[PDB]
Amino acid sequence: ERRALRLGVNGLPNSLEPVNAISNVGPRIVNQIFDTLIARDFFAKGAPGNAIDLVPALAESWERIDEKSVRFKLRQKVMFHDGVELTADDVAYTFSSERLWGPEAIKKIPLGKSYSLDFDEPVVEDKYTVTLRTKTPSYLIETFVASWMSRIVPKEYYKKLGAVDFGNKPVGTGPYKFVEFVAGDRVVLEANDAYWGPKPTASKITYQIVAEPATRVAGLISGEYDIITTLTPDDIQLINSYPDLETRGTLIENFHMFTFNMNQEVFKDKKLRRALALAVNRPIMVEALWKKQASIPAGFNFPNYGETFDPKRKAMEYNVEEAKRLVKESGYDGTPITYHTMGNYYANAMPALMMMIEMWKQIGVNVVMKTYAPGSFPPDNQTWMRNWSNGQWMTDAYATIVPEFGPNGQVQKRWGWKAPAEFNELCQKVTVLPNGKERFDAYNRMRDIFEEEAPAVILYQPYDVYAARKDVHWKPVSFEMMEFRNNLSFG
Ligand SMILES: *O[C@@H]1[C@@H](CO)O[C@@](CO)(O[C@H]2O[C@H](CO)[C@@H](O)[C@H](O)[C@H]2O)[C@H]1O
Ligand SMILES: *OP(=O)(O)O[C@@H]1[C@@H](O)[C@@H](O)CO[C@@H]1O
Repeated sequence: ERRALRLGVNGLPNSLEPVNAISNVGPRIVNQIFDTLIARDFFAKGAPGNAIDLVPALAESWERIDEKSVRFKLRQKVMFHDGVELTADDVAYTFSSERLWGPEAIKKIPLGKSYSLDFDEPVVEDKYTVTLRTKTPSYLIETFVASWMSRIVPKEYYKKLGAVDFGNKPVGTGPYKFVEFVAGDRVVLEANDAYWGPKPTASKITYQIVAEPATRVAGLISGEYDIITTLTPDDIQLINSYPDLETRGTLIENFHMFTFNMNQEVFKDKKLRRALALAVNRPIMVEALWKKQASIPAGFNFPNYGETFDPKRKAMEYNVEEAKRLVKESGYDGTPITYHTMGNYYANAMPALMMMIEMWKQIGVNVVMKTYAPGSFPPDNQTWMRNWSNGQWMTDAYATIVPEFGPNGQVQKRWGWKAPAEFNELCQKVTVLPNGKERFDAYNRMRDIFEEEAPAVILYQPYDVYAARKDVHWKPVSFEMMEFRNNLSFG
């Protein structure tokens, strides 16, 4: 039989419902269970896992009709794992008001509306033809449909179970099907030999949580795991000393950050947020912890934005004396401020925090670490500072500044950021404008306001480091996922 793949992972999602699984740890599992209409081919034209090319997947072809609609022709006789044939009805349900973006969808997918485009209801023309559309102009439908928002779920099965139970017993069209989920311990998938695309090359995949990275490394060295995730560049020398192991790393389209609970009195105003931001010496963290491999962006601005990336933008500010003055002007009294982290779910989370605590002591702010267990996120009102990350999930600047930090987003609605009205007006403008000078300048003004307000502080794009047995052939992609289609072989 084919070899079973054993992965030692940093964490596991709380649900395998594909939108609710959006996180650093969910896509590497839900990418196997499900498919999208259009897939990003990271290896197109020989690229080393960072190509942006969009290719047919569950849609054999597609055509943009106008500024707000795209018609998809579906591949025929594709089956879900439970035997049901994929049709336009499943695709329409996936992108419906009911399941995803309407007010009724909040109880199934809490972030569905905030992360979605301004969709109108899909139009089904026939069993294999469906149009996705927006109420207002959107040139983002194709990048949205290739993203992690857009894995296709089975309508009747999903409605029968509901989103919570579906998340514990998922059914998709992908190359691996669900076996078991032991919350906070493992996920096991098995080969779907009825798959429509490249046939699965592992017989089974096990995602085993190993929360401590030292234990994870020891497990690779002992022969317990084939691939391990979420290492730091500081682990590269030891792993690569073993002739039968190696590291495989890449910059990913994600940024690490810290952010604030702006419902808390000390963070309602921008002054102390800005003071903490101005004291972070990012290049010294990149040198000390990342062996130079992480990348520090010029604001909320990344190359994968394409036409809305600004390569002439100045670096984010670093000014210890201005930071000291802001601490004084804020009235901060020396009381300790907590910073919550789920151990090293993020690579270098605790080492980075320890360095930042020292940087903050030098401006007169006392920050203390508080840890929380995998899957035990604290009550919001017990949090002040916390770490987070955002995957830059479109080939456009809309994500993640608008979905996360916009007026309909969680940073304003849940976490209390009182954004300037100008910022929210610009979010609405960029959503509907085509690319050009106006949209480009609007994102730059949004970036400036973001730095002025500091609702979050961007640290860097991580250099994502995996380690693997040399006899397990698999290349990383420039995103917070693992791809095995035509990218997994043994021997
Ligand atoms: O970025 C993660 C975000 C995603 O919603 O929530 C956090 C908060 O700790 O993680 C939680 O959700 C993911 C996905 O279900 C789980 O894997 C974590 O264990 C859980 O804490 C962010 O890390
Ligand atoms: O795993 P985590 O950083 O919490 O996941 C984020 C998610 O919360 C959203 O911001 C999109 O980017 C990541 O997956």
